[PDB]
Amino acid sequence: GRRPGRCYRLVRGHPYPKSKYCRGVPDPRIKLFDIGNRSAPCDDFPCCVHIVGLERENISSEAMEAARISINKNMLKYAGKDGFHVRIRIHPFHVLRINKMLLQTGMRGAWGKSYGSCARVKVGQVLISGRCKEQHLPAMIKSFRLACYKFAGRQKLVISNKWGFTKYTKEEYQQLKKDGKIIADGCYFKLATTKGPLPK
RNA sequence: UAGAAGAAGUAAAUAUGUUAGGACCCGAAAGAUGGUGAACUAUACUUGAACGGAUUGAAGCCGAAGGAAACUUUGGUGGAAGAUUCACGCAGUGUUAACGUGCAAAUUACUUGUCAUAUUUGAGUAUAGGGGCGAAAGACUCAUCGAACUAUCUAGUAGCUGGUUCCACCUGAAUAUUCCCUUAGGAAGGUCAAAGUAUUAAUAGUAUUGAUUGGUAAAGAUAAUGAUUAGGUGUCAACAUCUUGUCAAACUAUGAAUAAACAAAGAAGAAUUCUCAGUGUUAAAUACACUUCAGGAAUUUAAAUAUAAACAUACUUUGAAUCGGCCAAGUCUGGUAAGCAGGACUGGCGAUGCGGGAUGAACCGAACGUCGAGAUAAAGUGCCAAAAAGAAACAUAACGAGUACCACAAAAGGUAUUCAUUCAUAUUGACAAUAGGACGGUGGGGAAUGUGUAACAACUCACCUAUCGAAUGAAUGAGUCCUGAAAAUGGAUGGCAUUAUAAUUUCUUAACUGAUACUCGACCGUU
RNA sequence: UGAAACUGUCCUUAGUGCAGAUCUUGGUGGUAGUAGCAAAUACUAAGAAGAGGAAAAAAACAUCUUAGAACUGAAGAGGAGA
RNA sequence: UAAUAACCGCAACAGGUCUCCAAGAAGCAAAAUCUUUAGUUAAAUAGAAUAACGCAGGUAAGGGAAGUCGGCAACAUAGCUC
RNA sequence: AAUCCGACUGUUUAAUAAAAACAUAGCAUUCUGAUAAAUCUAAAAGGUUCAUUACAGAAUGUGAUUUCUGCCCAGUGCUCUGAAUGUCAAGGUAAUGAAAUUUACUUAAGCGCGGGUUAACGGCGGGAGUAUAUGACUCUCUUAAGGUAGCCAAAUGCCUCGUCAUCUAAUUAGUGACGCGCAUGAAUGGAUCACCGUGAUUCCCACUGUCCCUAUCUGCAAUCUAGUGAAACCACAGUCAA
RNA sequence: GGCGGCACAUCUGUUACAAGAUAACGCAGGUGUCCAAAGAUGAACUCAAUGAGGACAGAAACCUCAUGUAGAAUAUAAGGG
RNA sequence: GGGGUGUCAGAAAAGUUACCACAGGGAUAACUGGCUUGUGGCAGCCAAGCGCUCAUAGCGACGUUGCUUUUUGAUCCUUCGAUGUCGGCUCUUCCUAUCCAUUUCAAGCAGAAUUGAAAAAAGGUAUGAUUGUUCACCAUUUAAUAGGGAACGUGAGCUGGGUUUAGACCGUCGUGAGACAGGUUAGUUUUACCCUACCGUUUCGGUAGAUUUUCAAAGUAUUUAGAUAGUAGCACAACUCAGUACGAGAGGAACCGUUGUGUCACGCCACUGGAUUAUUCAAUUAUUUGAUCAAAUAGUGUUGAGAAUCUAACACGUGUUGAAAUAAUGGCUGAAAGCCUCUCAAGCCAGAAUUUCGUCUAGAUGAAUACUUUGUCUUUUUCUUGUUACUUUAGUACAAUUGAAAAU
RNA sequence: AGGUAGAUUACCUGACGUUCCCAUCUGUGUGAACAUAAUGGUACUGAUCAGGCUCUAAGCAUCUUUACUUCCGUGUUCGGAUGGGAACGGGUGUAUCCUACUUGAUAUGAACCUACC
RNA sequence: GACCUUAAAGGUCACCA
Repeated sequence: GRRPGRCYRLVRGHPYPKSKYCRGVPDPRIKLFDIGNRSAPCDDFPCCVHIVGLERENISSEAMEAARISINKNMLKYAGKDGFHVRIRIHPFHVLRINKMLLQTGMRGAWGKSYGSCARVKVGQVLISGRCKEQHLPAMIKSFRLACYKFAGRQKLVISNKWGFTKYTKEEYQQLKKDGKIIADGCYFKLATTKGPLPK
């Protein structure tokens, strides 16, 4: 017994996180947010696509979990386990409230109980991002379009011109990598700064 | 902290406000006091009246038969019973019949019950209102009873409902705050009116310049408190350390916009010079503080952001109504949501008509003495309906489109159509098509794609030549269209109607139409 | 039309202005020549009296007498009392 | 007068109000029904036509409560002798 | 043919309830020796039962007969033939003081203390083991007493249209059983029914316009006419869709 | 309306909108106290925690050094100091 | 200063009324309606899987987007000087989210029986036991025994079973009066004669442009006419097809044709049946005519037969009926796009219980004919039941140039 | 140059090393008395044998930190305003105001009174 | 659901229409 998704779609009220003032919150459905080869070096996957939300709306924890499973099954079948890395970039930090009514009931004197969790997203906010190789980019986009069928509102797919989750475009990263300003970190990069004490 | 400081009060007639009285008029259910009723009904007593026919057959008594006896069997007689029934009457079970402005303020018809001893009934008599009487229903006590009738207190009280009587003119509101046994109501106070003043240190819902205040929006997240996903490095955890992803109304370093409160020359429009006193601080003071920048005299002087303001400004007194509110939103909180509930700021409706939105308390323009002429506003120009012509496109083979608030439509899908972007082949020959080959080891121009033969075989496909001559193929975005698309009386772009529009989007033309608003003119009134 | 009192100005005074109160009292409409004038068996012919049965059937006619036909049915629609 | 007109109910109100006298038939019966003595034929108007819908009284083929809350209403049994 | 209620005859809410309600006989309890009990009255050589005298008077509950009325006196009543030195008034006594005043001691009922009484108001329990299920048996908690004899989805049972039979083709209805019974139960009377009832309920036979499914007959109206002739109601009025 | 609750006198944070004011039976909590010292003053000292040492002694007894912006304590709810 | 008012600017204060009363209230609940749609109902999009293989024959998880007002909620805008509050009975209409009949497409459709979907709302959709029931559950029958709206349709339409006053009983609660979405039983259902609507039925009025006297117009009468409005026929069974098609077998159809039945609608009185105050004919009980005859009375005494008239769900006839165009769908030719394609292109065909003609009923302005008239014309008076012609006093006009290509 | 008293209260702090001390300051010796504690460690008092070892002060560093500038960026947000577009959700255009975090460059103190050198 | 109590379990309320 779960309410229709249209009941809690619009972003209303101040953010209501789970804290010492909000007790009895059910555990969110989604627990894994990074899937695929989470340890792949920054140079293996140059590609990058995003799911960009075009609506200001609440996204429930169930919708994110359904999309996470949908991409996982489709991407494992297509690009294999060690050929993609998808990171979900929205967390269910906002807790919804439900005023259940049992005619022997109070009419309006009651404040709602905890009902679930949702992520208050806005316009132009990246929802899910993933990086892959050239040979898997068409297979990644296909699984990403199917993921958008589980969200509400309107979503747009963007093929970024930058590297795999970094902030430099593809040629800037390649130039900086060859100079030495980029140092691998297993799954990311560290910037070679010219600050701090000199070595011996 | 009242008073005095060269007295102001008093009397009478009005008006207004408070107060008491019937108290602006009409309105309770109630309470008390004194009387009248048992001709209706209730019960009781006295004295009278009224049982006709059937059914059944208790004691008591007699005959016959049997018996030692006790007694029994049988046939009669008798006529008891708060026994069974019919009738004169009476009641009121049913039709929930008739009637229901009736024959009748409780009756009529049939059916039903009952119809003499706890019976029916006449007259007399007794019991009276916090009383009587009750085989008990709060029943009856003159059509009046969970406390009769009648008159006085009494025009009882009402924070509640209804009504409240001539004209013109001028000004013109309220839902905050405090308290109440307060929440349908009052007093203090705010808003408003009328009277009466003061030459008036007594102007500002504004901007600018200058010095500030604050912690909202935003921002941050090994910056403090918390929440949370991973990845490196050092000594599988774990612990440190370096990055990464995402957050906070009851977290914060930083921190706007809008605002709040100052100053921009009133001991009376500045400044300087000279002289200068009383107290006190001070170690003592000529310093310093206050004393009309104590005081007094000379000289100079109207200067010191902008804008507006003399029917300006400051008011004083008396008093009315009012504190049920409602709507809108580039706002917020609870709620799934509401034409829901409650708030911050402002404008409105209430109190408000006029022109437009077909119609509408709030929407848009604009607020109104009586008129004439013109330019206009919102918005419109196929007809209803006053007013337009031209230009280009995406629409339109459909109850598609058509004046915001507003009276609805979503996700998704389409080798439907228009434009644009990206890539590939684009010719010396791409795609579509016609003709041919599409193979040997290998039962291993693709191990040959599919049809196909048990299978090789045959056909056919990718592919390659021949023929044929200008675009072709793929992806993505932005419009429009179609499906998605189902509700109950017959109907709603307002209707008719339009369809290279009379639809939609944008334009061109010193085009046009139109308000009680603007301008000019005349007249009425207020100041 | 009406046939004996009345008006204009200034002050004064007030039982001073009505469309509403289910207002009070009085009068009057539409409804409307409408709904009705239907329990109790029932009247008819000739004549008399009377203004009061006429008439192209105006089909009905109150009282009294006679005749016909009937009802109450003797716990009466009879004869008498409180 | 003593009441379907003299009393009480607003009245010439189908309500109410205490008594006496009491023929024949038939029958168990003062029952229902008819008649004699007495009373009356008028007791809130009639005439025509013979629609619907009614009020009051009835019947009905075949089936027999299937109707309905429910045999409500109506039908059905009915005296006397053995 | 049965079920429920009331034993019966009787009475009752004039004008929506005629009954299972009231009365009743029977049963039971309480007080009173009459100068009393009950009780009217402002008072009274006043009044009623009472012209009476416990087989009587007055106050109550249950409701014929049969069978039977279980346990509880803690709580609230009622009562005692009962205890004094707990608490208790006006008074009375005594002291100080100039006096009012103040202070101390002593006083009745009542309550408290103790007993009786339930046909006085009333009340009458839980939890766990244990012989394919049930649980005679046992343990344990603590009431004044733990609902006894009986009776039951009842005019009393929420769950519930309880479960099993029977009645029917078909049964939320009826009847017979079962009973951890929300919340039955003993003169607040328990169980039982013979006769009786214009009482409530179910089923058979017979009969039928209740019905299949309506037809038709009569009188009085309604219709039209002569005479006569109201009332309720009425802002103005009277075609629809959106 | 009743039952429930006290939003009825009253404090803190938040809703609350960076002056003041400020709603809901909005949210998270609190009061009817406690104290001859827990009032006044003077002086001395520095807290929580961590690391490293020291017989029994260890994860926790007592002692020492170092780091230690309050991460302790301040009667109480929360916020300030 | 203290003793306190906690309702804290501070009275001294227990209940119940179902026997109830008054001033008021939509400032405020119980019913409809209105906004919302949580909940109830229905419908979509993606595709993890099921479906022996196979995501999509048929389903569709994890998610997600809607519609409806047929449940109950949430609010308190209208009604408190009153909108009669459940169900059933009767009757009409409307919606489609369709149960049957008709036409099609799909299947894991061999046949039969089925399942999913489209056009389509013109026609049908039942009888009973229990319950006041809506709902439900059983037993039947049927082609099917679908779901809903109309002030939760419908009380001056009925009923009064339930709910919901006043009597009474039980159980639990309360010391008591009394309470009980606890049970049981008894309980008055008023008025249309007004306006409109609907159904029938009368009265008066009436349509403008022709002048070939073989003409034109008015009055009366008949014969016709048909803008518009309504609409009607459905369904089943039996024979044959045929034990055939199909299928290994088990089983097992359909088209044409023929013949009946049921219902609905319109009629009808011959045959069959029913009512019957022709109080017809006859009989007969009680009373009264002295008896016989002949009657009367008992509001139609009663019984048997009973013509006429009316009527049958009880008798019996007709609605078997024709053309064209269509919807969903299947196709033809054929581009766009050299090929393909039923056409989100032009152009055609077949295809429904569909639509329109044809047919049936009511019907407006009309037309023809017969007779009476008039021949430039009316107004106002006036006779008649009414109409036309007609009568009187006056005024007015007087034969002669208007107005046509069609199609694209 | 040093010391005492300060004002600004990190440009003044913290970590790592470094430089003099000639005066001054500090550290330094002692415990008899004032005074002090468990302890002459602290605080107290008396003193001058030694020392720049610490303190102090001055400077060093691609130093954490802190303080100004630019940039971030006219990007976030915001005051006013439609019969502007959208079914909503939200987001234009016009006249305007305009942050923050981060990053890069720079700085790591200035200044007042008294005495002594 | 609301109030109370115990070491999840009970107990009382859930009414006028």
